Amino acid sequence: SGRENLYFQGHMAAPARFCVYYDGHLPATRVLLMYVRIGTTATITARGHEFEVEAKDQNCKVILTNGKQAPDWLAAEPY
Repeated sequence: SGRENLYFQGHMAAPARFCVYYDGHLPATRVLLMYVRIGTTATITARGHEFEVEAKDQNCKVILTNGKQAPDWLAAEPY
């Protein structure tokens, strides 16, 4: 916009505040695992595996603490 001196302010704090993890990607068959607070890490335990995940994004893009991406069967929906 050229020199339009808008005072920048990202006034939002995400519409999602939790993430709902499920076992399965299919919207009917996906089994509720647990809710995770966006802004924190959580250990999901499924299939005998522990997944330390970080709910970092409002899209509930699940990235694990070592930089791993989540299994395809591990679903997360923005809550």
